[PDB]
Amino acid sequence: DVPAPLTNLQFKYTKIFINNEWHSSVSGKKFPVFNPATEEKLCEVEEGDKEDVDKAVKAARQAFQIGSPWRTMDASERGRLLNKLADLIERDRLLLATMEAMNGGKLFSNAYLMDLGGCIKTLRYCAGWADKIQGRTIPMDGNFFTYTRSEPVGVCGQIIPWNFPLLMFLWKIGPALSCGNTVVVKPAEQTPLTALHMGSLIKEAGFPPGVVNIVPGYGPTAGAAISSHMDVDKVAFTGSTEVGKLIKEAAGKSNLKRVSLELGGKSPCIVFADADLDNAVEFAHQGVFYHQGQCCIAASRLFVEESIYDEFVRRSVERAKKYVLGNPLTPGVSQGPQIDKEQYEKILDLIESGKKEGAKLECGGGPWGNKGYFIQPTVFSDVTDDMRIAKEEIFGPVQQIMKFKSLDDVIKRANNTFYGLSAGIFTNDIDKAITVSSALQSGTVWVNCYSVVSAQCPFGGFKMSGNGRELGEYGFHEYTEVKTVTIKISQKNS
Amino acid sequence: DVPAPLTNLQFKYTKIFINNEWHSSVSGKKFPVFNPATEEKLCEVEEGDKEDVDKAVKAARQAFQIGSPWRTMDASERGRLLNKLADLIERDRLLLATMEAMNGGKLFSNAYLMDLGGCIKTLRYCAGWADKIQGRTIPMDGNFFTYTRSEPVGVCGQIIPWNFPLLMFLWKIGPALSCGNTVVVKPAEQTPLTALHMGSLIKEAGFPPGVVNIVPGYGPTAGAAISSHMDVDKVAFTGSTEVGKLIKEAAGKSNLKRVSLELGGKSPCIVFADADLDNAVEFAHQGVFYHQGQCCIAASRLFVEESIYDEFVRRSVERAKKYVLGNPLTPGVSQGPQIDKEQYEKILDLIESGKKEGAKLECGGGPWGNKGYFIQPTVFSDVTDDMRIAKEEIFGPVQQIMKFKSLDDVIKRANNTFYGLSAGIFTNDIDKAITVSSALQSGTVWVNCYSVVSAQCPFGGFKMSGNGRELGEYGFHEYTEVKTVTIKISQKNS
Amino acid sequence: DVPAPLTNLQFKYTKIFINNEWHSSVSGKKFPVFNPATEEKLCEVEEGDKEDVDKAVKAARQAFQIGSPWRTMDASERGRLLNKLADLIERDRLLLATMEAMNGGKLFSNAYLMDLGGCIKTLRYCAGWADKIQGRTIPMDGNFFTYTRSEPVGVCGQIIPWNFPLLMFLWKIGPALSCGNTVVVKPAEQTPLTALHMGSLIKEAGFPPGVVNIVPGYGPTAGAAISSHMDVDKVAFTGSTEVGKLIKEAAGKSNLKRVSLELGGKSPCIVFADADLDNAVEFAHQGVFYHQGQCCIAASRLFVEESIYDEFVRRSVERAKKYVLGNPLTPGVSQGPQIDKEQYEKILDLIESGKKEGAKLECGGGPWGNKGYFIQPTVFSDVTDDMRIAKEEIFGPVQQIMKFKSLDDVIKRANNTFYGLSAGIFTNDIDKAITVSSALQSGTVWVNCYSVVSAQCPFGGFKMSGNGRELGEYGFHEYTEVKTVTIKISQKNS
Amino acid sequence: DVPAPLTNLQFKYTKIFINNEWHSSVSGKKFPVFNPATEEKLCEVEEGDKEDVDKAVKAARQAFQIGSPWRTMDASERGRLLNKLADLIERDRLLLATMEAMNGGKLFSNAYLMDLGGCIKTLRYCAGWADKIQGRTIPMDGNFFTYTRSEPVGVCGQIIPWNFPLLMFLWKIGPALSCGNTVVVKPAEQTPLTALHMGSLIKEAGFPPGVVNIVPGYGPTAGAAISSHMDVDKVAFTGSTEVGKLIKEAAGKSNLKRVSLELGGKSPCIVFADADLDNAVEFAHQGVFYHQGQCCIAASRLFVEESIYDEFVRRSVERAKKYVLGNPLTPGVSQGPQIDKEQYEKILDLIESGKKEGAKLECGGGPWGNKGYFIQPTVFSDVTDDMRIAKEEIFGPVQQIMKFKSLDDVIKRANNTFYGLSAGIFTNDIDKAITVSSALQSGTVWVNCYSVVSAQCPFGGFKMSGNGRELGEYGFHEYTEVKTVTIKISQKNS
Ligand SMILES: NC(=O)c1ccc[n+]([C@@H]2O[C@H](COP(=O)([O-])OP(=O)(O)OC[C@H]3O[C@@H](n4cnc5c(N)ncnc54)[C@H](O)[C@@H]3O)[C@@H](O)[C@H]2O)c1
Repeated sequence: DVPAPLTNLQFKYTKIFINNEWHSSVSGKKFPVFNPATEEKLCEVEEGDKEDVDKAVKAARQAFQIGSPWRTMDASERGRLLNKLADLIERDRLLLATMEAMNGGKLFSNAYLMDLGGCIKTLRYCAGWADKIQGRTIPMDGNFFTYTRSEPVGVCGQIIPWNFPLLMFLWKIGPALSCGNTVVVKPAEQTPLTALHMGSLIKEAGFPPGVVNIVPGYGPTAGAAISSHMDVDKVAFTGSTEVGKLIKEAAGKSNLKRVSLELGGKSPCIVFADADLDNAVEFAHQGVFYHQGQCCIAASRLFVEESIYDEFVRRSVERAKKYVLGNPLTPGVSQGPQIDKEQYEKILDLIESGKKEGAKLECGGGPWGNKGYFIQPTVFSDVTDDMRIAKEEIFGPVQQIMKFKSLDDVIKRANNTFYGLSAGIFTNDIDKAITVSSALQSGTVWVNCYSVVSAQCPFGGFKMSGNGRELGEYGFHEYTEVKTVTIKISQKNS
Repeated sequence: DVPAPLTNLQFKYTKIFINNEWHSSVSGKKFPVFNPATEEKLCEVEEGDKEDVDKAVKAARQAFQIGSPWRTMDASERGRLLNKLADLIERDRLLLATMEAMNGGKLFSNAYLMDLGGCIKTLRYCAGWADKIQGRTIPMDGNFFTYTRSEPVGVCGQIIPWNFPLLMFLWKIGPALSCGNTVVVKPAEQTPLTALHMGSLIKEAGFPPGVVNIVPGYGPTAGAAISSHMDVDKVAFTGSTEVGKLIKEAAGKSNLKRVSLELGGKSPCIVFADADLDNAVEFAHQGVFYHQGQCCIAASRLFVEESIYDEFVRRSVERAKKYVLGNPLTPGVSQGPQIDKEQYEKILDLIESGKKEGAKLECGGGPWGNKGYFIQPTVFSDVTDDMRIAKEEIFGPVQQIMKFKSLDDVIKRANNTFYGLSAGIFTNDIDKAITVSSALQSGTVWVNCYSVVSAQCPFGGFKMSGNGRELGEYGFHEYTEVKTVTIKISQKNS
Repeated sequence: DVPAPLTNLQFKYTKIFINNEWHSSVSGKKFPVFNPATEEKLCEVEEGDKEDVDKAVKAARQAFQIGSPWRTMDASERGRLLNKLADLIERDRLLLATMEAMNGGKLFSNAYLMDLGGCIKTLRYCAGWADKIQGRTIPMDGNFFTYTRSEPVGVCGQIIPWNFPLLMFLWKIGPALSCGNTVVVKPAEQTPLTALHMGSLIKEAGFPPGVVNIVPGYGPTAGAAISSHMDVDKVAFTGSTEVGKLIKEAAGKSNLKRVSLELGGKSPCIVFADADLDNAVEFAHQGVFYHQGQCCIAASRLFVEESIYDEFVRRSVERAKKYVLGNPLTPGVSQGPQIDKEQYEKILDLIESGKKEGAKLECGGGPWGNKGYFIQPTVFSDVTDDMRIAKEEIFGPVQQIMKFKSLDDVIKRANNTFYGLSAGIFTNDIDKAITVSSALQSGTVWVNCYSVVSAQCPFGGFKMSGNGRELGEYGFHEYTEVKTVTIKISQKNS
Repeated sequence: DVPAPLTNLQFKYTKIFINNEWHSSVSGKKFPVFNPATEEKLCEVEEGDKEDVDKAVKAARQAFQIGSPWRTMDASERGRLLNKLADLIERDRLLLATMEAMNGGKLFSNAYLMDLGGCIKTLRYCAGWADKIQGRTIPMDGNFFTYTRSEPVGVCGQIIPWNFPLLMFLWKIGPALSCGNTVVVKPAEQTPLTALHMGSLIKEAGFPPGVVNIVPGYGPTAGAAISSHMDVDKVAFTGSTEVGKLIKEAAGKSNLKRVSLELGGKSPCIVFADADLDNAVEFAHQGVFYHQGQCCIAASRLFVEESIYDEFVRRSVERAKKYVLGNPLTPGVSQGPQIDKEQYEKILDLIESGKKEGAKLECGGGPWGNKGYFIQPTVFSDVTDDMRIAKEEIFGPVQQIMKFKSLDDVIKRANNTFYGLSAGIFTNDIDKAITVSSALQSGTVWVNCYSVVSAQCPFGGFKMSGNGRELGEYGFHEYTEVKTVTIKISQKNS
């Protein structure tokens, strides 16, 4: 029961957000923001660059000064503000969902129920942690009194992707602000709109100027200025592993700022013969095709045991033929477009390599329509580990299905990749559930389900799928800087 | 009451330690290890390089495989082994202390009571944490059972400095092994001897082969091979901020391995007029001059309030004249040599700059002796913030004394640096103790004391003085990799 | 800036709250509820007894059954409901404050700003903890998978006092519900009104029937039925140590239910000569006289160092003469009446004993008015430890001032009591602040302040001032029951 | 591979242990200690009573004074002492195991490998926690600095049972001492010998006098003096629920001391048709018969699903016939005697009631031998919930086997008891493993195994099976007393 999407939305927030005020780009330049499904320009946004980032950083630095409103404020007041922001997102839910679907080529019903719902739940979760961030009193040797302070890291630059614009935005600012940090968020050049709208909500909630600064623009420009900035204490990034590498290097060549990364993946999904077949097929299906396959945790490597392999493929191909491509804002459409032309052509090149390397094409395998960047739901069987589509992150509606015999070889193959964001295991065996999930080198491992991500759960990947964890209890520790204070006393007592 | 140092020590362990076996360098090359105080060659050690590192990493990777002895072993057994290693250090305390003093130009009584004592205490502390590393069960949304596993990070490459050879060695392997990791330690080319001896103790304690691999050699060679290795999950480094930068970059250009850094500093030591003057002078003195000023936390910026400034200088110069330079193994000597020629000339160049920039030379200010790299205990007053000796880490027996008037300006000046490892505050005012220590941007802040570092306390710096914390409860989290396991269940209950 | 109190308040909720429905007492009996200041009857409330308690317990037991709405509900939804209840208290803030002031003889401005403000803040704090109550995964010996569940304790009977009716009510249900427990609250017979009003707000917020059951009535009847009930898993009590004893015994003679107690006190307040005199006098004043001295943490033993003793007494008597007794609802009145006649006569008898035992009467020392139970702000100097007013909890506007010479004897005297709820220390000496507070046997120790109680802080007393802690992180653990689940697995891995 | 037990053991420690010195009972009286298997007197021990307890408490109080050796000592030194005590138990392992088997009628091989092994592991676990007991720094509202201290509870009286003498002894003193408490242990009158021997080991390890005081004697005398003592801050008890009630009452009538209880049980063991039958039969067998059925967690209610019921009973009767009764010190004997005559006659009366109420006698059902208190391994099938042997704790080699059909009714029946110490679930179904264990009201729930208790796991029961948890992280919090210290500061910063 989702309301009707808005049609005539007029855009209001298109500028750079610094100190709760709207600024034009120092350069004067602007960049176009389009609708993925129709290719028509939604509006133009100020093009932030290095000089715009420098202004944002100084504002964030000033807001983090000892004695400033944001730092003397009660931790509980910090939580109340986050909850108030969630209230404003709840109010503007329809507008944000429509805007999100329009700019991101995202299905509206999902944007309204899933994305916006997660946005609200994440903020409310973060709100609760604010006055619960605690330090320790340590019984060290000698006559001393020692305690620690879980202080904020400081000025946090946060660079986010285009697949879940608003959600990624709140995933970053939620924990950061809950801990007392000041941020400089740089949204993807493809989807800055919902992020900019949040600026007005952040100002309306009552957050002190400089606590949240938003600088729209491109990556090599505004993003790089953040990663290499000498006054940014930490950079949080979510996107391609290729850029993630550049971020960590930039951090090293400059200020040695803390770095947290959430990169892509090539998540394996192992289905054993003793598993519930129906359950496995549906979860494995959604696991790869959700949001036109543009998910970090996409189950791009589906390992199925020989005895149930042929059958599993039949249902997978069957299930993949039940899609209606079109405008994500139009009722009935069950699959929208890819974000842009670059992404669209990347998926086609990979599909083509799959064909050329002997992969068995079951579904689609080509483009669709003449307006927008659509791709037919593609399925490939008899996919081998050495294949290009089995190694590289496609980030498109393309499913890979492999065959396995032994428990040991399938685990080895599942772990043979530089990625390790997530994985799925389907079995009704208690032992395989526990031991196999312990053996897989992935940040999150789902058993008899998939894609289940929650606010109270830490999320991140092993190996090259990222550094650190987000959300949950552990995620909040990534946004604090520990300080040990040791005081000499006459005589200590237990 | 310290025993007499050994004289004829014969060296036994000079090879590369891989899989509990001793290997010659693949290249065949060896490098000389000298005695800082006399300049005479102690012996020669195998020169490890990239090919030697590759062997060590594969051994560490093999020891970390699912089902291997080290990973199936009880966490409690892991602690018992660490305690057994401490027992062996306790037994070989005299040998290790003598060897440490000889190779590092370190005063024997200190090496025996302080360094070796800290070595034992650190291992015993780590031992206790082993079976106490726990995960969580998270009450997430929906019908799911979710729990986390605090798994080891994996293969950890650890690069350590020459100022506290054995202590740095155990500071790294202690937490790592306590958590279940396998390591590849690369000691400083100047001081590999005590580290190599530990190899025999690690094998004798009963640790499975491959758990600890030690590869002596140079930095740009063996060290760089570790930081850029594609199969190393994490690199832990302690040394210069210059190399720290290279480490983080290498980690980015290659595998995106986790990085923890403990770099130098320029620790400010603020003394207010209301402080206990005697206490302040002694702590501030030891804080800069300990181990010939070769400490990461050296209080190289002593800010004293005007009203007590002149008097403080007098006592400081007075105290600095009570030193006997000479062989650290000879009774009566209260100050040994610097590690090598490079370090010695770095200190002289900085002393010289202090003279040329108008700093007031109170003590020494020049070299000493003809055998070894000794330097006279130097003291400078009327030092200004812009001075080279007030900005760069000297790492030599050179003290800087500054003057301050206001509480706000002194805090600003204390924080105006890219460093932030530690700081000291001397005052009898409850409010300044708490508020000023909260305002200083340093990892550890001592009040009415200094240099007090303990095993149960997390240690690391803000800004460019490092990433992450070592030891203590927080330090052990830096050696784990969190995994979230979500299981679909029929119905959840609180 | 507090709004004008309501005058004609008509009462609506006067029945027993069970399963979100209003019930008449099974016996048919009712009991009168009066206004402390005027002695006039506000209304009549159903007199709950054992049979009414049995109905409430069965309702709470049914709401706690596996599979019931309250137990399958998301922990986050549990938090959202608590925040919604706080929203309803915010809305009915004027009504609750007026009603509280009328029924409790409590000053309106305080009831509106302090009591109701604390009510809201406590609920919001509890709300945040709901989905953050986590268990552990334990690396035990052998091949097993072990994790714990922090389950709710179950049916919690909560008996509260009359001095802070609404606040005590939320202090109990907040943590309990946040953790998933079902409760049976039994408010003081003198002040059931605001608690009953909360019933309607609890039903309106959306809490499942049976989660909160409120049974007004007397102590030896309804209260005793709760403490000795065979199906109540835990009893939380706040009141006199005399009844606390009976509660623990009842728990032993019956079901061996968990017991938490927050009893009275005789809180010492030590003022050293080096302390800020003004600060000390004001805090020490409010510490004893707040809410007509009817506070658990009342600083009923003020130890002042000889050198500043005479001067301290002058200001204390001076400050105590600035009060206007009258109706707590009338502007200008700075001191309301005692709760009832029993309490009034208890305070007089103690005041009389103070005079008879040689205590130096500085202020009042007698009753006031003819309508209501008022008492003149009394102050006594030269009070000795053996005096009755220096040993027993007065719970009235009566301050005791003592003299001390040595640091050791004052600590011994401060600890020489069966109480130990709280204490205060006034000094500008860093060492006395830390070491003396460590030496005092009190649950909460304030330094240079007093009466500062917050939601994020655990509160409880040492010795006979109570068992367990309330609020804060530790307080929430008192509302959970740990369960260890050990599963046999083929092979364990770290 | 267990060594031969000792034969001529001469007893040395038979007095009351106070202040590391051996005292005769104030009364002069002594009591005989026998060998359960032969009925011959091993020796005589001083009979401690109230006056002996008063001396022990004063010694423990004196050792806990601020500034005493035990309280100023480093937490790490406290751990080192515990590990040293474990070293001494390791050394005297043969003596303690022999002595334990002789005094407790315990099989020697088990006493040597299981009991003594657990003794050592528990101490080593506790040792590690000592310097890791930490407090918090709380970000409360307003300008204040707040931190907590996890102080020791104080003087802890500990009363232990006769079934696992030495193990219970260390289970109590381990955590207590690790946290800094001083204790007054009162071992069972039937088995004081190994506890008294520990006194010499505690003195030899270097523990300060008064830290551990041991007062042998009877329950209504020495034990009751501890539970009702006015200067004991906490009483820890393990034994019958009947005495547990008296302990909690005594605590209420006197000082309101904290109380922790570990009482008996009637642990249900549910076996579903889909479980591994062999595994289930063996675990369930050891679960009831271990140590002649004298275990708190004995699986005295074995629920087996109808479809596999008859078959399960055959194997259970089969397995129960493979026992050789005799002296626990003699090779080949696989079942020793009950502790004494009282216990022996309690088991017979229950066996008899089983016969009279229609239970189907499969095995034994009567006594054995003429020297000692032996009983034949008894098994009963077709046992109904209303039967006396299905409700009361037998504490003898008697197994009850029931039949069940539905998942819901079996859980209801498993929970229909005032006990709730532990439970066992056998099934290969992932869902039943998780959901059923969540639904059972027992402190510990084993899946596909049983009797697996470890040091790093918290242990305690729901309902009348006890209060609080022992061992593990949570268990150590039961041995601390939280203190909140709030300091007023000029301005707070996050
Ligand atoms: N933080 C500390 O405790 C500490 C310790 C030693 C040195 N320093 C500082 O650094 C200055 C110079 O000392 P240094 O050159 O011996 O220190 P360094 O940082 O070069 O040496 C530390 C360690 O890192 C290795 N290393 C060096 N080059 C490397 C490279 N390219 N890649 C990977 N690893 C490499 C070394 O071989 C050694 O094991 C000093 O004057 C002082 O300021 C600080």
